[PDB]
Amino acid sequence: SHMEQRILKFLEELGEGKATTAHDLSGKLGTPKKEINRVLYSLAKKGKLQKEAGTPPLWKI
Amino acid sequence: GSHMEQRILKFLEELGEGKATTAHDLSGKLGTPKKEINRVLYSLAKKGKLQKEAGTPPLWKIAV
Amino acid sequence: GSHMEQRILKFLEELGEGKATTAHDLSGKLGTPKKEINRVLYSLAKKGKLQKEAGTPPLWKIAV
Amino acid sequence: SHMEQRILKFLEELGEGKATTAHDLSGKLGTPKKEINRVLYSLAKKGKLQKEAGTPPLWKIA
DNA sequence: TCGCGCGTCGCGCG
DNA sequence: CCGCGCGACGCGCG
Repeated sequence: SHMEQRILKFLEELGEGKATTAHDLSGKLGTPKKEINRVLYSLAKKGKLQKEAGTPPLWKI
Repeated sequence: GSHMEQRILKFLEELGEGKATTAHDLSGKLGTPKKEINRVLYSLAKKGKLQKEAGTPPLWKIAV
Repeated sequence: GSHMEQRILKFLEELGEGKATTAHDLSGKLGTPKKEINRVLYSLAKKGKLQKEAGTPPLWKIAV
Repeated sequence: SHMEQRILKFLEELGEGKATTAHDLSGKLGTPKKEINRVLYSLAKKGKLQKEAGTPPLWKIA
């Protein structure tokens, strides 16, 4: 998918143990946050992304 | 100056030259409430160290 | 807006006294998206016009 | 709500065509101004209070 | 033209 | 124990 790959490549250009927030990616890609989270949690359903607790939640691998 | 000032200053510097960011962003990356960040941000602008461009939210960068 | 506020308040009136209904129910009866239904519900609660009871889903009744 | 009554009764005692400021209500009632305003704008939500422009804004009963 | 109310928001939910 | 309202907000204020 489109958002899926954008979000993946971005994370790789951040680091391995590095994680970011949805809101961050929302402004770093100019796409609505409700949308980022939708694709974030979706990528989780595929084992491509790992979510780590917090408010807001953090996203990596 | 204080701890918060130095912290925010080194942060903005390590972004480039004509780069900017928001209080919200700093609040998250410094693990500090946003009211405090804004307290220091506007204070630094009063010392000519920081420059603020309009917007909602406002953007912040090093003063030229 | 204050249109829905009436459609709902009126629907809640006929519901009797002390009888609470859900947002999902209203969504059907009023042919309105649950989201807009909830927006107005929580808004009215703030206006002290509506009272909300715990549960899943939450129940809604005329306040006081 | 506990505050809403206090503020209302005061604006009732004030007068119909009369308007006071949040900064004043804060002083009379001994309530931090933030709370006064917090309630003021809330009461304006419920159509109980009417706000008319100015710096500071003026407040009266609907 | 100090006006200020302002809290959190975590939300992924189909 | 799907609960979801969620956007307004720019706020720094002594």
